[PDB]
Amino acid sequence: EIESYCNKELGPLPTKAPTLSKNVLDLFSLKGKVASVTGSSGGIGWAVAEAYAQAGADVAIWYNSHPADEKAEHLQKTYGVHSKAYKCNISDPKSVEETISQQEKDFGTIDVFVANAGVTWTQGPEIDKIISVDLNGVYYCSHNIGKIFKKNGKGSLIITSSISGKIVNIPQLQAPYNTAKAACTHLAKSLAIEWAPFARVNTISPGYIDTDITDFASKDMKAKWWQLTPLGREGLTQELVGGYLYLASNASTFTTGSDVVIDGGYTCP
Amino acid sequence: EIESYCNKELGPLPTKAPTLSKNVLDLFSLKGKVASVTGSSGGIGWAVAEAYAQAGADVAIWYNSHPADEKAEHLQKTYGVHSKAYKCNISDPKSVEETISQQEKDFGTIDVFVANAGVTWVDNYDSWNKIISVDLNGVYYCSHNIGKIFKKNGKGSLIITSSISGKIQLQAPYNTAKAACTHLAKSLAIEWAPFARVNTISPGYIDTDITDFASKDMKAKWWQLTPLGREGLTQELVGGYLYLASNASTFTTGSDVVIDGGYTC
Amino acid sequence: GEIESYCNKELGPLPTKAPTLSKNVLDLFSLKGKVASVTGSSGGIGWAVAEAYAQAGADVAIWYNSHPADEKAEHLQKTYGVHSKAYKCNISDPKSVEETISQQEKDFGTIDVFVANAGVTWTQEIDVDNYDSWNKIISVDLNGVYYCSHNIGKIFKKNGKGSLIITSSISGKIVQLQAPYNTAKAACTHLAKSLAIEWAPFARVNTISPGYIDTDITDFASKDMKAKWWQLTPLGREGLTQELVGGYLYLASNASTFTTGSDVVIDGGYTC
Amino acid sequence: MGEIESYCNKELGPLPTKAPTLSKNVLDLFSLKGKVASVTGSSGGIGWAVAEAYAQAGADVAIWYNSHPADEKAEHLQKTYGVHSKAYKCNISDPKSVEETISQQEKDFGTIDVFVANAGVTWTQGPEIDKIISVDLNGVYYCSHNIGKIFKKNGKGSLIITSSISGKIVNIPQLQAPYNTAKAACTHLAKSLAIEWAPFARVNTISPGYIDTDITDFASKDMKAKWWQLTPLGREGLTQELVGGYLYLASNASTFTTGSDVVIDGGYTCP
Repeated sequence: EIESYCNKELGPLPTKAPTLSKNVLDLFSLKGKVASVTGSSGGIGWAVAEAYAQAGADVAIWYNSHPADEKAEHLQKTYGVHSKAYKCNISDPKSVEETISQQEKDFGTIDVFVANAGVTWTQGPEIDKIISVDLNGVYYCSHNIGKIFKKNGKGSLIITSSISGKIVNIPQLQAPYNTAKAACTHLAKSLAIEWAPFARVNTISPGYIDTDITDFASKDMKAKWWQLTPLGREGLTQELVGGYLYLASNASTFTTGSDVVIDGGYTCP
Repeated sequence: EIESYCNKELGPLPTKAPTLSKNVLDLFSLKGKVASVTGSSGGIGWAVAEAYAQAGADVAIWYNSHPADEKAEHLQKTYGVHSKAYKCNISDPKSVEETISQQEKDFGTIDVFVANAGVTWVDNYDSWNKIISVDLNGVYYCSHNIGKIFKKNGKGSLIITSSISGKIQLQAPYNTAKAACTHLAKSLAIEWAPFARVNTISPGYIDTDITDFASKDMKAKWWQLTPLGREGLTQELVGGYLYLASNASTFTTGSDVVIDGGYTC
Repeated sequence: GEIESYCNKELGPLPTKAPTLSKNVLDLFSLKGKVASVTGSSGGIGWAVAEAYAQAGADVAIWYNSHPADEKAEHLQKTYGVHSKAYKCNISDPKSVEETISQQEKDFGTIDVFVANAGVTWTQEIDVDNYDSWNKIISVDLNGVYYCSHNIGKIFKKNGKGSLIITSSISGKIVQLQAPYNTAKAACTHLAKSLAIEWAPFARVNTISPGYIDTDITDFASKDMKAKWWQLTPLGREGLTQELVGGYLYLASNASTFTTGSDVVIDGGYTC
Repeated sequence: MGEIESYCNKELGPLPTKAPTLSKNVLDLFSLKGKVASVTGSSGGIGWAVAEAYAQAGADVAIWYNSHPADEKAEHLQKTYGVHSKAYKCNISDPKSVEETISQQEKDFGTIDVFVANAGVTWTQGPEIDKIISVDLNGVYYCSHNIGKIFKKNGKGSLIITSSISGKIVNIPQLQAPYNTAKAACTHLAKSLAIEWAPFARVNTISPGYIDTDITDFASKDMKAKWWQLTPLGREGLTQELVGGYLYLASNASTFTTGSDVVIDGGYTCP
């Protein structure tokens, strides 16, 4: 019998291909599935939550600062899906554990997880560049969600990352260049292999998107972006939402360990 | 007035964001759009061809020695879209120029193009030349003609499929042509940015026509190296092609979507 | 063999033998006793390397297509005291590549160093259409490099020795027709990494990547084009061929016996 | 047209800058006669081999040590090669020790023409261990900062920073991770220095692969066997296979070479 070089828990090989719909549009359906989206009281995370609701999923919403029950109640009126909001401090392991357990018990499972790590940046008494992904909350999130995925034998986990050309740090790897994307890719490629018997794991790397994350900058700094972006502009949040659905749905049942770049072309070797 | 640093045909910056439906599913619709898809008498090409038709697009399929007007008939009857199969020689640029010219006349426009030269289907000097002509020049020939239609319409999406032949001594030509294709696709994305997105699809070991020959002792060596523990199916590439072709991906260009079951990308 | 290799099981039982090298750093750069073949050495970069290897003490087979060059080889023989001969070849002709490289093996006995300069030589006149330019450029700058390597690899493998240098081109940073040029360069860089693996029991393979050099391949450029080159280069100027020559000696010689699959960039900081 | 100002560093003046004047004989390009080299970490493995190469190539040589006295190595260079050599005790982590050491080196030798920054290496020991090394870039930064002042005043210089290859897991203390982080930080220093020092000095990194030395006199046979297995050339390299590129970058063989990474890893870095 043929045994994996990557993970002997896959069993005798080959693992056997899923049964997909004959129709490509059905592949993108999240009807019947439960998504848990962090950072979904604004910016990317909200945009993704609403798309997932449009695709038929029940959506768990994460807030902390400003309550998001009206966003949850809006997903129900508008789309007739189940949605509840959860107050959680994403960097507290005990509440990330508490909150996932609460969502599983409330929805019955979690099929799709989007880890949107919260973002800071300094401000003293004074300003005139460097933003920070809280990778630790990603870690706590994936540790918890992985357990559920194993027990159910199915799961998609998307980690929001970044492009190399954006100076994005993690709190324990501060530098004047991007350190966060190597850290996310590592965390992603590692889980992809570990979780291979039961889940796919992937990253979305947005570029410069007109949203609460870069909407600290001035029109003069934003101008430096448009000049370097081959498409000549910033992205809209509605231009990431399709990729977050590609990765979460049965459209990507062979896609794991990957990074889909949505940056208007900014990467470019 | 903020001029661009990648390409100046963008004009005064920022370029405008396109109008997008506010619902996700509508973004993947090809209704009202026309796709042309090489190597679509079988394998990945045909899978992509059927998928685009299901998404609501008219589809022009391509073929070599294996006539496929019946495969066009099938799309037309099944999905209520216009379809026509074209015989072509991707290695000769005049046929590529002719075929794409035809397709624009018969269909009105081309909104979507998929070059599948690398995933379609005895002296080593001649072997090198043939692969390069097909897998590299064929891709470039298609590029030049479809860029005119894209440039003269202000809209377009181009997909280039990275070969997997060369994962299956004889590998150097296939992988060199793949390399050159990856570069050309990035250069085109910069150049067509005022009017077209350009991306590549990179499949892993797909169970389809181009892997039919491989020994079971061969295929077994793939299964243990790819983390998902198997080969892919054509029905697992199809969604990636819909994403790139459609309005779901209007802000993504110059990117490579890898679909390989984890074979460290 | 007990410890086998993942990259080339043709390496035999690991570790492979450490090479045996002079105790003096300066002796590592000597090409006495070895034979080098430099294509496109009628003039330009090809000539400068061809002459510098000769000062370094190596027999030099030089290449030409248009302007004959027996007079240049004689100059190498006359000035430096090394065997030198000039050969004619359409680098795009696989058949001509084979015989040309076969001939030099015969006249010289071996080839220790090879420098594929197709990307910096003007043999790649009025172009019919854009498809013709493309096919021309791919034929010289990619397929031509390939034919060379296939033939020198037989002799490299036969002899258990070899340094192959592929020169990355400069055209495409100039003045479009930049797409075939850069596309052919990209394919060469991948080719060179492939060869680095598969020839590892017997030879090294490396690329040299020059920036803007003041030489025959830029001898047409406007002052308007060249000024922007100066403006974006950290050193603030163009290069001289005498600033390329030391890196080619580095790769060709025993100075770099542990460097393969690498890219030596000589561009005044242009890429950052 | 008129005067043309650079878009990198405007201290270059109206472009183009004048090319240096070079010997027409390639073998003269690699000579260091008339030049002074200062090589840190040179009581040790790579450092010593580079120091000695530079002496063979004709250079006076300032060698650096902290724990193991190196007065005998300086004397060995003078006697063997006929060249001025002196040894300096300096803790490369003390920014003040570095400043005085390079000032003292300027006096004794008159100038410094070539500098090689070798960060000290550490690994982790403990009861539960029988794979990550880290290098202290601070010392590289202090040395880079002070040698720049000499290079600027004199209008010439060559600085080489020893870096690492991505496939070897090398950290710096402020960037711990399960993958190489020190190469990116070295490429970043070398790239910013090459731009800022453009009017007067060249700046490059050398990234060695797996070398048979004393930074790696701490690895079992079974670890080394896995490095052999993934290196195209099939072995560890020798320091004498490094010393070439260190001379290439130091000498006038590379006057057009700044901002670059010279990888000497027997092919270990590959797509």
